[PDB]
Amino acid sequence: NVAELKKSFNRHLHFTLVKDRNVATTRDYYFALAHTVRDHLVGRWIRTQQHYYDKCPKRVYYLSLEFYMGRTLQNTMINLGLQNACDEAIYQLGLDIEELEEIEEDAGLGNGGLGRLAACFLDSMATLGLAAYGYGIRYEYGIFNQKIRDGWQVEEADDWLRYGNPWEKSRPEFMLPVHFYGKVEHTNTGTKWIDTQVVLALPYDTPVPGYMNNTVNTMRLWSARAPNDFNLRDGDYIQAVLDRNLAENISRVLYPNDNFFEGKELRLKQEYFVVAATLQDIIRRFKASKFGGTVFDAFPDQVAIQLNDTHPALAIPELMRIFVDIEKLPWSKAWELTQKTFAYTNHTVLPEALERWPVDLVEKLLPRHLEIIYEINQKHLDRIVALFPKDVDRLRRMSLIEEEGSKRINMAHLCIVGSHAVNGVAKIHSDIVKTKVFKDFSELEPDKFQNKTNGITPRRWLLLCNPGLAELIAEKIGEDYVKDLSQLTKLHSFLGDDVFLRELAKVKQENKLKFSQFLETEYKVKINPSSMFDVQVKRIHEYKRQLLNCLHVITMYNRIKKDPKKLFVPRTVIIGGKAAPGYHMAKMIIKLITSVADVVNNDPMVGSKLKVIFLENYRVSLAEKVIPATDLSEQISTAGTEASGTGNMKFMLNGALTIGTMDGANVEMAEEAGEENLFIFGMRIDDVAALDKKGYEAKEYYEALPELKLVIDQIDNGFFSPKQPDLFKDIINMLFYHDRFKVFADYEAYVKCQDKVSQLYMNPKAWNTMVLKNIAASGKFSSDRTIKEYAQNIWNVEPS
Amino acid sequence: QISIRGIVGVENVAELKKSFNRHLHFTLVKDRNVATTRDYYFALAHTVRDHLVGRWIRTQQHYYDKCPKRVYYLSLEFYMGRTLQNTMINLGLQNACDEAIYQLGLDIEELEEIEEDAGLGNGGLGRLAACFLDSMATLGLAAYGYGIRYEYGIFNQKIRDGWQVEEADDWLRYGNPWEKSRPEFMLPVHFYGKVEHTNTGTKWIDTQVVLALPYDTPVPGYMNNTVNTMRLWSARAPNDGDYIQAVLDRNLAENISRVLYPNDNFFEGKELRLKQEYFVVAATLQDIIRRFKASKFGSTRGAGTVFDAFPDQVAIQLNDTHPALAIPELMRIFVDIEKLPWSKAWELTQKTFAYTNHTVLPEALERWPVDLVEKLLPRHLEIIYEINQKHLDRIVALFPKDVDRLRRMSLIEEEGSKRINMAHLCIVGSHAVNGVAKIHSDIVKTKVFKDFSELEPDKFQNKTNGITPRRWLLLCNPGLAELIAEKIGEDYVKDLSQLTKLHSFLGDDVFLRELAKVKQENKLKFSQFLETEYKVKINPSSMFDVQVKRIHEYKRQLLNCLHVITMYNRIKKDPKKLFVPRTVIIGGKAAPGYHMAKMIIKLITSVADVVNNDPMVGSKLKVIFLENYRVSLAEKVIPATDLSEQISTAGTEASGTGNMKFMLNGALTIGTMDGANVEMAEEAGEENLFIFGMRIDDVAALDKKGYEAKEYYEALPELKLVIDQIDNGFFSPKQPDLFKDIINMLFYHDRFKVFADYEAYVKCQDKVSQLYMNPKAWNTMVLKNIAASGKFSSDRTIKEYAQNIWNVEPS
Ligand SMILES: Cc1cccc(Cl)c1NC(=O)Nc1cc2ccccc2cc1C(=O)N[C@H](C(=O)O)c1ccccc1
Ligand SMILES: Cc1cccc(Cl)c1NC(=O)Nc1cc2ccccc2cc1C(=O)N[C@H](C(=O)O)c1ccccc1
Ligand SMILES: *Cc1c(COP(=O)(O)O)cnc(C)c1O
Ligand SMILES: *Cc1c(COP(=O)(O)O)cnc(C)c1O
Ligand SMILES: CC(=O)N[C@@H]1O[C@H](CO)[C@@H](O)[C@H](O)[C@H]1O
Ligand SMILES: CC(=O)N[C@@H]1O[C@H](CO)[C@@H](O)[C@H](O)[C@H]1O
Ligand SMILES: Cn1c(=O)c2c(ncn2C)n(C)c1=O
Ligand SMILES: Cn1c(=O)c2c(ncn2C)n(C)c1=O
Repeated sequence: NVAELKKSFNRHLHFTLVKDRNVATTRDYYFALAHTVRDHLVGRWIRTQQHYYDKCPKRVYYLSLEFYMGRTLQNTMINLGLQNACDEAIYQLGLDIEELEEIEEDAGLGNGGLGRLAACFLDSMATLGLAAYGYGIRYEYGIFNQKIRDGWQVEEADDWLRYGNPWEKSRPEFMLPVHFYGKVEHTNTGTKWIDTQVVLALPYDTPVPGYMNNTVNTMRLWSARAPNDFNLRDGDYIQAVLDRNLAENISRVLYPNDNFFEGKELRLKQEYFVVAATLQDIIRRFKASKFGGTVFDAFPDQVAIQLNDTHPALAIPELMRIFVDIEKLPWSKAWELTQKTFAYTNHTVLPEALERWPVDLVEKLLPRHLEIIYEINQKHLDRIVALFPKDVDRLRRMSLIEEEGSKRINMAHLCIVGSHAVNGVAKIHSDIVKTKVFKDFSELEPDKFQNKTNGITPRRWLLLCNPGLAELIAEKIGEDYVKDLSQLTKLHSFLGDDVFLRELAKVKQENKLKFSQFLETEYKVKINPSSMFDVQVKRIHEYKRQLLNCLHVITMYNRIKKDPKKLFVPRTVIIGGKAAPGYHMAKMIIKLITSVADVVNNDPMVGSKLKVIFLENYRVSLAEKVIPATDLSEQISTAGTEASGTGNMKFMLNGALTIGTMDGANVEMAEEAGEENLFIFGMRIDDVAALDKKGYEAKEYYEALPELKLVIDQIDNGFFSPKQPDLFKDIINMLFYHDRFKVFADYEAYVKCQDKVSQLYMNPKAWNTMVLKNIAASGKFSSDRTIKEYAQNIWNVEPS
Repeated sequence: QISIRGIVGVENVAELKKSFNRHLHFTLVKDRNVATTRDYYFALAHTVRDHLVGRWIRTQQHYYDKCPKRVYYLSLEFYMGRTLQNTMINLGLQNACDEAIYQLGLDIEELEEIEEDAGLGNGGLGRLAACFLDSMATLGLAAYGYGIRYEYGIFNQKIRDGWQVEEADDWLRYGNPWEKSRPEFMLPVHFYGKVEHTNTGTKWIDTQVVLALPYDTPVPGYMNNTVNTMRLWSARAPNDGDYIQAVLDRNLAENISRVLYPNDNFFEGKELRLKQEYFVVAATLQDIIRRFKASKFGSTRGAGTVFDAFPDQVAIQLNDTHPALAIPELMRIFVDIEKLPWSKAWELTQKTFAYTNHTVLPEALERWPVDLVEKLLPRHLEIIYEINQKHLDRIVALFPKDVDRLRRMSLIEEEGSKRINMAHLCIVGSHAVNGVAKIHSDIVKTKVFKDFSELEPDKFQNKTNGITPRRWLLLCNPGLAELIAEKIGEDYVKDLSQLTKLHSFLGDDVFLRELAKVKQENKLKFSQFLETEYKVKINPSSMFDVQVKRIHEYKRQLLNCLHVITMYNRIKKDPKKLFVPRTVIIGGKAAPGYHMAKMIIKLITSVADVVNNDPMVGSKLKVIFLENYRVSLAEKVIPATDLSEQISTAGTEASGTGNMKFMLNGALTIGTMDGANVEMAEEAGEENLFIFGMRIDDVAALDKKGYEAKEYYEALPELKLVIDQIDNGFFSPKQPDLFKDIINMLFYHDRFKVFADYEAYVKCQDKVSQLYMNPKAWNTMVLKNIAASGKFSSDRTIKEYAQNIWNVEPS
């Protein structure tokens, strides 16, 4: 097999890259290897499509505006069982596979957790043999490349397709028209949506290999193209051709907002674009099937469509439009079938994230969908009036339309009424969703609302990113854990095995040494090998409280400066993440962190006790490097704000201990591992509510806590910005008068908890014993467990 | 060519079938149960490209190892057409691929018809570049084509309510299996900014950057081991406000390579066009210099790289003035970047460049406003001014008392808005200037650039155009190619002058019938196409009378239309009188902004409607406006043609190349003594062409006298009738005034003297009809045309450029 891989590599270099080795580039070698690897899954890819056609399993369609896929080469090698043989083949060719792997651009087609969940799910669904396709947009530009210039974030275009993508296949044959604008006529042959502008949707297919099985599923991503046909309704010829750019702009760039709604028309076009192309494709495949007594009675027995957040909410009225206006089904039948087809996953309760589209905007762009939405709402409110004749406010609360001045469509409400199942993403969150946020809806339909706790794939997030740990675990308990991560509980038998604990520590140490080389190469800071790696990587947000971590960094710095001879447990503090470009406070927080880092790293009285890195361009491939090197994972969102989290799970699986609040899935991590094996601190959700009731006065904490006062005064008075002493005035103002996330209220408990972490870190046996308990309890957080639950309780499909 | 018989030939076919199936599977990722005809086309295309990779690599190695002098053909246009069949033929793989595809149960014609034209040109100029690439590869020259990878080539033409409409030519929609992107050779191109004159010298600063990403297409020689390269540049925004809008605004940089300017023989001074011209020049020159420095002739001294040997290792041909900015750009690189003394840099520049002039029509001449150039390319304006100053200083020295000569010879047109005469820039910056046919090159030398050729009497040359006999005989007319080979062997393909051996069959009635049979087969096949696309019943015994070329006043499709109406009126006047039946086909694109050309199309379609539907005419006369004329369609209609219409006003068509294609493929020519028509008459004998009308001196005499169109209208009853019908609404009854603009032009503003050639043209046409009634005489004349067409091989043309301009040797 090694010999044939080398032969295949050389054939691709020659015929595919059209290069003699004398003038080949590193990129050429990457592409030759990529093609060699892709070739190994084509047979199963084709045979999987045949199998689904032949056997007609119910299909699952995961519809998302985001797929945060990272790099594909190593993941594909691992899932096909080819990694070791490819490593050896490339070595024999006089190359280094790790160098080739670094050439590949991330498919950064998402913002954070939501998009990464979609990615993990694809992997899990393929590994479980489900007839599942991911449907999304092939953005020409993904999440921006982040650079730091003078300590500030600057954005560069993520031109990930510049040199091509060997992991996609365009299928222009399957191109479909999407309509916009136009007008509606209610004719005696049905409602017609006419005089529209057309944009074509060209699909690109990327293979999704199951881990060591026969399944290769598909991620189909749509790209926007201008139509070619002359219309009699049709100026400068050259400008007309250039203006084709306007249609093509629909798939140009991912909106870089994490947990934040921006009601831009282009974003609405993206949402409808993906929905319209996807539903047409699904219906085409259904009609071509052996199920293709009218045509669509079997549709929800053959089709499940999962809505990833409310971003593809328009799928609901689009399916109704197709059923009623095109296929001529009665409204009642169409609506029955629609509800049985769709399920909706809610990912946040933060109000700034909620999608509320102005009715005037929807009327202009999608007049027929607005009609359909108004009719869904009418039939919905008619029911509520029937059940609660007197409750006028309940009608207001439950309407899909918010009438308060500027009328807006509540897309979450649309998703709830149009779906048979609604789930949150962690127990704490799903409860809030059910019993608070959508109380009025769950009361009327109790069985609709569910929980499906998030998860992560142990292929990318253990086998790939941490082969040392994966190997060590395999050596002790075999490799069944890869496909059933609950098998990690067997590691509990090795508590008290001191040789094993040393082996476990050595794996972490090797990871840290490797990541330290990266850090020294990229940042030219000298890393203390014996320091605790204290890491907070996630999107920059007020709710995630990178700011709270920064206060702790400054607290540590001041303690060292005040007592230089005192025992200090050394740390490398790493904070990274992107800020949404329009998010002013997040950008200020990045500048604060880089400003602190500059002072701390260059103070000769501090030296190797404490180094601070703002980790630039945080993304999936970089997550894979830092996570395995981490000792302490920071998961410190205000209680009630992080729906689940998944970075938390990645760190747990990779041998880090967690400092965190009782928020999102942190709560379930504590349940699985034991609360005493996490560093839990701070206000619980009820404590936060009590402070809201009483009223939050940040000044009181600043006055009462001397260490906080010095930290805040330093920030406020130019200690970290001597050339611009008032630089951080907006942060200070926010902290004292507009802090929705109560940073000062958790500061004391946070610092005391951090003190306990440092104490435990001085005791390697105790530390590593606690680590083992975390790894051994991490099995619940496999996305294979998550997908099995969706399959059984939402989609009604069986792993195969 | 590769055998399909015996042990080895069976294996050749077997390997091709295996490769096809491998590509369908691994490349297209399709089970045959779901494969489309397009999938099969791509699987074959990939297979065929695989078969030239070895030679392509070994060609590059050979040029590196032996360092022959390289020829770089720099053009804004490469009108390449389809590549699959051309490549199969040149590699000797057509028979084997045909057999493989047949054994797979597929129709290779259907697969071939899937391919989009690479329509990256407007007409003759762009197609000449394409023929040249084929010939340069066939002759083993170390030659690359350099151009722009337009996302959209020449628009697709449709006819709606009788008018041209344009659709975007989205030729890359399904991908291009021929090209290979080369990311690592990306180069920056600079725009705007300003010039700083400092202690360290002149710097061009504060510029905007656009990246140029090259894509390589293989250019296989006919039956040799050479595969040359066509490198086409694509514009990208650099890597490095509303964030979203900043990302969308990257479209502005990428717009530089978005679309081919669809003007044929017409200058439109648009800023985007100037950007295109600089883009291709800047990326190309950087790439050429990089290759030179990497070569065995690359060496460094105290200043750095010695460029002394540069013009011994590099020739750059400027296809028209479109890449004229190459001259000041090479000077900019030499002087500003490499720090060469101006004098030395200018000497090297002149020895490197040669310029081909393609037209003397004034509306075609590039004259860029200096203010536009100052804005976009401020350093190039400075360099152009300095070239002009030193140029005029020499003229002052030689002709101290001739002030008007300075005005005439300046690169700058000073009157009103100052403009740069790009032709003048090309002449002074080049060591050789050539026109494209004897008559044209003489006008260029002795009239248009008289002041320059007097000063430098050896600079000016002629290189008569040619066409490749691969695409334009072997490929498009296999029936004729086979017949010729049966009679005289297959050595004509590489030495087309061997066609004179066909004179052995003068008076051989068996051969003359064979020639007619080939034409008839072509006509029947093409008639099937016409009846599928058009509501017409084609008379299979009719003469196919064809005028296909871009729509222009100078090319006089309008004159042809007057003859069509004349024929119609004769039939109506005397329905029982004998009439030699014709199918009149006129085709070509109009530039979208060219009002008169668009009116002429509408006239032709309006006439067609009347003629085709008049029951008194019936099968005597049918008229077709052939839509979307382009290279692949030219390959179909040309071999089906009996009479080739080449009727430009004397002095206006620099050469023409359609004329040559028709001659090679067994049509007789009706034409004026213009461009290469004059040379076709020389080769075949003037008595074997239907030559008519004013010659160039007659046109000059009429200009001097003053042209009064109404005199012809009053003197020629048949013309009067035609014009009155057009003017009065006979061809536009629902809109009687529709053709007012055509009538006004013809009477008061006709620079091309349509009425002045009408009488001679119609009389000449009468002679054609008479000959067509005598198949033996007709086909005897055809034989004499085919037999004399050897001069018009572009292999002959390229050998002359090689010897007399580039100083390179066929290998
Ligand atoms: C087939 C082909 C066509 C165009 C360009 C390339 Cl890069 C390729 N591939 C390729 O293999 N090129 C060469 C192979 C060689 C093999 C042995 C010895 C020399 C070789 C040179 C090339 C080659 O194309 N070199 C390019 C060039 O001549 O354009 C060279 C390389 C680096 C900088 C400048 C030019
Ligand atoms: C690997 C792959 C992934 C996605 C799409 C395709 Cl077209 C391919 N290639 C492919 O060969 N697909 C199929 C092969 C089959 C072989 C035997 C029997 C049935 C097969 C079906 C497919 C296939 O993908 N068909 C598509 C589909 O299921 O998406 C089908 C075809 C035409 C209209 C609608 C759907
Ligand atoms: C896992 C992951 C996330 C989500 O992290 P959280 O801490 O749960 O917000 C975001 N970005 C990347 C690149 C990830 O891999
Ligand atoms: C050969 C050719 C031309 C040039 O034709 P002329 O009659 O010489 O102007 C123009 N267009 C196409 C498609 C051609 O093949
Ligand atoms: C709208 C949005 O991006 N929500 C995010 O979704 C992911 C995946 O469910 C959660 O882990 C995270 O807590 C939450 O902030
Ligand atoms: C500017 C331009 O396109 N000129 C054209 O060039 C071709 C190629 O030489 C000639 O055959 C033709 O007569 C001439 O009109
Ligand atoms: C105020 N604000 C923003 O303005 C913002 C954002 N994310 C993106 N943007 C622009 N978030 C989370 C936010 O709170
Ligand atoms: C007047 N005119 C035009 O306007 C024109 C053209 N070709 C393109 N355009 C726009 N020609 C040849 C022309 O003579």
